[PDB]
Amino acid sequence: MSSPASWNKEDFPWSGKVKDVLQNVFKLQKFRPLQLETINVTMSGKEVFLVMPTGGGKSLCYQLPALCSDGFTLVICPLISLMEDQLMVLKQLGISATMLNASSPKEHVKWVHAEMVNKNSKLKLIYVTPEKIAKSKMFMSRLEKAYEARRFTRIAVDEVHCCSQWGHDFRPDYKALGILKRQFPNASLIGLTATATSHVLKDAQKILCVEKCFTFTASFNRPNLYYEVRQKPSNTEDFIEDIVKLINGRYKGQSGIIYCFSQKDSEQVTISLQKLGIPAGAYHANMEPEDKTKVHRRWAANEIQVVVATVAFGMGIDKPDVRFVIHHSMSKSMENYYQESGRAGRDDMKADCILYYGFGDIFRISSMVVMENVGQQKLYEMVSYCQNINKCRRVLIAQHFDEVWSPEACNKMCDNCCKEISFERKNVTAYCRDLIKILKQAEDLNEKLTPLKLIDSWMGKGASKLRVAGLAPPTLPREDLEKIIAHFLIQQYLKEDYSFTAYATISYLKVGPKANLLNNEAHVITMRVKK
Ligand SMILES: Nc1ncnc2c1ncn2[C@@H]1O[C@H](COP(=O)(O)OP(=O)(O)O)[C@@H](O)[C@H]1O
Ligand SMILES: [Mg+2]
Ligand SMILES: [Zn+2]
Repeated sequence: MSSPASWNKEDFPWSGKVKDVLQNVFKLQKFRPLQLETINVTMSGKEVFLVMPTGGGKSLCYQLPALCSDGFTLVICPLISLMEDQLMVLKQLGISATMLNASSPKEHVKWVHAEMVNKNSKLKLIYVTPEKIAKSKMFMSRLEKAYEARRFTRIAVDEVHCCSQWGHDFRPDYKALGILKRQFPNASLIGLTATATSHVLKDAQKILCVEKCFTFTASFNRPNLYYEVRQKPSNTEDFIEDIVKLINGRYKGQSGIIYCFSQKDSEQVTISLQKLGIPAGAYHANMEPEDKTKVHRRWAANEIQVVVATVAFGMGIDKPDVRFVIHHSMSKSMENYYQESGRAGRDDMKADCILYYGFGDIFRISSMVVMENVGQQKLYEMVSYCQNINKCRRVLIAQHFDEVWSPEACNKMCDNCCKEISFERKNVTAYCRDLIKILKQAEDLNEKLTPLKLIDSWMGKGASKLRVAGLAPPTLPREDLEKIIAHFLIQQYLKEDYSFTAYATISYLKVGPKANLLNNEAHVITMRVKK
């Protein structure tokens, strides 16, 4: 990645206008890190790639230059919901911008087509789907003339990782985008993404034919964020009571976000918060634009304290003063978790990131990500993070962001650095052999054991048929039995198997690949616990 220090200056020719447009049109007082550098590179007509976390402020880096340049900037965007999110903001600021998608009405397409070639048009930003480049003969016809008229002057590729089929949410239509820079070279190109992997970034640059490219990356470390993991109560009505007690005891009246696994969870959580006296409001990526705005302003007016989020792709939410982010369930991955929790403490004042870990969420999420070849591997990394008690949470998160994360000290800004505990290891070897005897007897009976069934059989309950004759129940509190089973799962003395029913995927436990090690009595399985 390039060094941006040589660009962090306000003595370029356009600096006076950029400063003007920032304060008087966008109503912002200061640039966030790498905003001015990226803007300066684009304004000199050079290619730049900006790696910046979600909610960092990447949009400004192509919106502002559009307003300080002639003609319009073409913004390639993967979803209509993202385009609408942008046009909502641009409308309130007084900026003329529009969008084009496959469904857009005849009257609107003819208007945009005319404005593109109209030398006197106010249109500064045209958002399109990659289908408008790949599969629309006429739009490319209007771009070629707009380039002829010196009006098509910049290209912005939002979520530029999508150009690589290695990067998440890849669109095949993004591979066609290389024609823009190749054939319309005087249009400068800026690529925005939150994903740091150098392989997806260098592949994207080849695809876009922009290999002569400045790459700027932000510090992904957010030192003002406090990371914490809490145990999730089995009873969901019990659970939201604890959430309300936590919000009232720590963040009374402060705005916050709650992330939920599902949309049904999202709205159920919303109404249970409203009944218990927390003004809440649900937000979803595919909501209609006029709904999204009301959630935002009601949030801004503090008519709703908490916004209940839905975590999957296309999130709107960002507010600068979010004091807490609660994850109702763990994320699908560490990379997802960092980004989602990262919406806290924009204002650079202290904010908390609360992750609620539940034994049952291991199998609920695992079953949902069956069709992602690495889904289970990424989820187990999240579980291991939840299970960790002896390491700084910031160290664990940083290991997923090698290139983009500073060694900078945590300074007691995570629960593991603040809690004054010591640890000891305990033997769990005989527990594992008990579980394997139960799982092989179930295998002899042609029976598949869910986690619930296995614990029951282990404790001496459930179907007598699945109980092993001589097994003495472990007589530990059920939460410790759950911690034991999850440890064996992550360590692969047990593994997950799946059943597909008419409406759901159901996870089952089976003997794991490392259980052979217990045939040698020398092998000892241990767990780290709190002393
Ligand atoms: N220099 C700045 N000062 C204050 N707020 C900013 C600045 N730049 C961006 N923002 C705000 O940050 C929020 C998220 O910006 P956005 O461009 O959506 O981030 P990204 O696209 O990187 O996810 C927006 O509400 C925007 O107004
Ligand atoms: Mg964005
Ligand atoms: Zn720490």
